[PDB]
Amino acid sequence: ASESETLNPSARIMTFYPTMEEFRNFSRYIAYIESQGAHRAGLAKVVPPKEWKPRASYDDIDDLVIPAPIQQLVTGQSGLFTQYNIQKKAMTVREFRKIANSDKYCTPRYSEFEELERKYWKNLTFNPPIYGADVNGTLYEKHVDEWNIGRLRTILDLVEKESGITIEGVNTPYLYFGMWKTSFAWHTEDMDLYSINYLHFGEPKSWYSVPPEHGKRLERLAKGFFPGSAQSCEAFLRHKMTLISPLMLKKYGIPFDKVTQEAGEFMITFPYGYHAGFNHGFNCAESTNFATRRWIEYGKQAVLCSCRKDMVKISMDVFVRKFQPERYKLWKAGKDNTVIDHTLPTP
Ligand SMILES: O=C(O)CCC(=O)C(=O)O
Ligand SMILES: [Fe+2]
Ligand SMILES: [Zn+2]
Repeated sequence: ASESETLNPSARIMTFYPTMEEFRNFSRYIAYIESQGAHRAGLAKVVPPKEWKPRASYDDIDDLVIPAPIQQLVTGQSGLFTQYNIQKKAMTVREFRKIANSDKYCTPRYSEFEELERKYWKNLTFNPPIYGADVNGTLYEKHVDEWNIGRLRTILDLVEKESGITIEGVNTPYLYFGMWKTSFAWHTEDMDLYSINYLHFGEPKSWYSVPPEHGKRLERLAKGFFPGSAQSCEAFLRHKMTLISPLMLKKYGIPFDKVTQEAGEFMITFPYGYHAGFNHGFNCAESTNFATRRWIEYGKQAVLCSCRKDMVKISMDVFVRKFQPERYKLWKAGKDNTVIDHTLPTP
């Protein structure tokens, strides 16, 4: 009954191994994994067919510039933290790996991941690392026509197509150079879109994910822990400064799953899927957001941050008009009360 329960309501993070055949059509494969219930978990992993490479070699990049490197200062205790960013000033990749590999900032010795995870939550407030994040650019070679983050050809393109508007990292690619203990705070994508992340090379990147079905519960918990922030902004978590350990989530009955991403692997986050994580050591990742028809409803109801007057806000008008014409008049009159079903796929 009700195909919904494909990912047997465990909303567990799933992993897929597509054939070069299925791997060719991006939009098609996303709809395919959703039919398998992958979206339930909010996060999913996709291993590319062995004979697939986005770039020949990553030897020719030490000269690449990281214009706005960031030092991450974390403050907090017993599972709850706030991350403050500090703009250092441009440096080259070559300069970055130096620091990343120095014993001052290199990965510690460990056996099992569970061990590396414990060390992360124990020392994240010590030795503020540097993260070469939000660097505009791609590392894909022009000919690569499979899963090219620079041109996925999803309907998110309608934004550019329609208004010429470009949003860095959103409808354009971003590169992330990290090192041990650099992390990304709990958050959903801008406008609750999907995101794709490819780990070009280096040490792993571990992820935590909360089923979108339970996203609202995570928010209530976060609100209770950071009441001051919750009042200064509707969606304070969008500030991407809040870190919450797996133990705190377990303690408060907030369902979640964890997964470690390795070089050459893709990660996909789904609409309203809250996620967070950290890098094991020196590595490089590329990402951008994308949309699907199933995303439209989420886009229409995404709660945006109010305080900051430079936050990402996309006009939904073109999507409702083109894919939901029968409801355009009603929506536009601010009286479309559609409820979202997080289990339902993109027919
Ligand atoms: O790599 C990071 O620090 C964040 C990546 C991310 O947020 C994403 O891929 O959606
Ligand atoms: Fe994200
Ligand atoms: Zn805000």
